[PDB]
Amino acid sequence: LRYLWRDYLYPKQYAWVLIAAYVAVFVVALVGNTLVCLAVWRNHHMRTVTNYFLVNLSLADVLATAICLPASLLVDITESWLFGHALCKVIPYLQAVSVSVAVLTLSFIALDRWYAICHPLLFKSTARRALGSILGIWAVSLAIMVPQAAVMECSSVLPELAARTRAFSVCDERWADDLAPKIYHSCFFIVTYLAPLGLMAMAYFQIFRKLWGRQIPGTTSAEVKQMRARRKTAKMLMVVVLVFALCYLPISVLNVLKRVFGMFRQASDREAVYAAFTFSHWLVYANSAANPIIYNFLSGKFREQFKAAFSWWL
Ligand SMILES: CCCCCCCC/C=C\CCCCCCCC(=O)O[C@H](COC(=O)CCCCCCCCCCCCCCC)COP(=O)(O)OC[C@@H](O)CO
Ligand SMILES: COc1ccc(-n2nccn2)c(C(=O)N2CCC[C@@]2(C)c2nc3ccc(Cl)c(C)c3[nH]2)c1
Ligand SMILES: CCCCCCCCS[C@@H]1O[C@H](CO)[C@@H](O)[C@H](O)[C@H]1O
Ligand SMILES: CCCCCCCCS[C@@H]1O[C@H](CO)[C@@H](O)[C@H](O)[C@H]1O
Ligand SMILES: CCCCCCCCS[C@@H]1O[C@H](CO)[C@@H](O)[C@H](O)[C@H]1O
Ligand SMILES: CCCCCCCCS[C@@H]1O[C@H](CO)[C@@H](O)[C@H](O)[C@H]1O
Ligand SMILES: CCCCCCCCS[C@@H]1O[C@H](CO)[C@@H](O)[C@H](O)[C@H]1O
Ligand SMILES: CCCCCCCCS[C@@H]1O[C@H](CO)[C@@H](O)[C@H](O)[C@H]1O
Repeated sequence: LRYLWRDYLYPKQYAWVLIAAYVAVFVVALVGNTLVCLAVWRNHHMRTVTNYFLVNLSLADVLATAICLPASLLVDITESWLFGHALCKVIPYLQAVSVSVAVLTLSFIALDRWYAICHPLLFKSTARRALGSILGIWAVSLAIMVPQAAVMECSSVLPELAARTRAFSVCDERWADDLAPKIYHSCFFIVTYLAPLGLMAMAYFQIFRKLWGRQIPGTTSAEVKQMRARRKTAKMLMVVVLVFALCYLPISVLNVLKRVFGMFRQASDREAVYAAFTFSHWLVYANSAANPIIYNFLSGKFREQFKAAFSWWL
């Protein structure tokens, strides 16, 4: 009486809205993140340790936007994998790498700020060390997401059907046992979301208490200027971390409930579940669009470069 899987199989009633949201995010993130790289290239005064990490973040974001976003939209619209076995492993792999790169870049920004502000003369923070750390971030991210690429498999509902069309193919994780996905997704959630964001929250709170706390009696002019500039960057970075945690919260929670707790298997609520996952996928991409916008409103330096770029191209 209520089984209409094919009516929504081709297009969904919210399908156009999803296409518009995806395209809007695609354009904004590509232009904006390119502007983040070009701003840091243009202004030599902005080539700081934090800003070097921020374009690393913009590189990770551009990787996911250019390659993963188009594929994700297609998957969410058609509920089928039309790009073959190799890309079934590559595109989810690149998304996993992009997530790792982003969270570790934010972790290293928080760590730099925390040692710079709360434990000042222990570690030396140079832009050369920052480029070394950026290389390390990619090395780690590329290595640790190989298991994810290994588990991805493209499969059609009826195996001889894959020989005629890709229309009934599906890209998903293939797990030999019930326990392995539970351990894997528990570790994926903790390592790429919970633990780094918990640690970053505590770091930014300590940074906040030092920057907005008890002023040391009789500070110099140069010390108050240092504090004011650090307050500007800290305010922005806390917004970037908060937006990241908000964007990634739905999909992280959803995947945990699905993979660790075995939820959303029930056929009664399929439609609702698919809506939830679809939206969750989108804001992952929405975050890539949001970061340049954040810099425009909270960094006068970034705003200046963006204004100049808009004047040049318009
Ligand atoms: C390796 C892979 C991941 C990548 C990791 C990279 C991440 C790197 C990012 C930032 C580095 C900065 C570290 C932050 C420093 C931690 C700051 C901190 O300890 O928080 C305090 C209290 O909070 C407290 O309730 C302490 C209890 C913590 C609350 C427990 C909730 C779990 C959070 C879940 C997080 C997982 C933890 C991971 C550990 C390995 C603040 O108050 P308060 O000024 O009084 O202190 C006085 C103090 O000097 C005590 O002598
Ligand atoms: C469209 O599906 C997505 C989009 C974003 C995702 N995501 N963003 C942040 C965290 N997870 C996920 C997702 O849950 N996971 C869990 C492990 C593998 C990973 C990262 C994955 N990335 C993908 C990228 C594109 C495509 Cl097309 C598929 C099928 C992907 N699967 C799925
Ligand atoms: C100018 C008026 C246009 C009317 C044409 C409408 C096209 C509907 S086709 C119909 O769509 C369903 C899903 O949308 C599927 O269940 C069926 O397989 C398919 O046959
Ligand atoms: C959405 C952005 C992702 C890029 C998608 C572009 C389509 C690539 S075609 C693809 O090339 C692969 C070569 O290895 C094979 O899997 C198949 O022969 C073929 O179908
Ligand atoms: C009962 C299920 C219906 C299966 C029949 C669909 C016929 C295949 S059409 C089409 O043939 C093209 C040739 O170029 C390929 O490129 C595509 O993969 C495929 O989509
Ligand atoms: C000695 C170290 C061996 C390292 C090899 C990885 C651990 C194997 S577990 C097993 O691997 C399958 C592949 O067959 C996955 O698809 C399953 O989900 C998973 O349960
Ligand atoms: C070397 C590779 C190791 C991969 C892990 C082994 C796969 C078997 S998991 C299996 O799952 C059940 C719950 O699903 C548990 O009750 C059992 O105790 C356990 O035996
Ligand atoms: C003899 C009775 C048979 C029991 C089989 C043991 C299976 C326990 S797996 C366990 O299931 C939870 C669901 O509540 C998940 O949350 C956990 O992550 C996961 O580790």
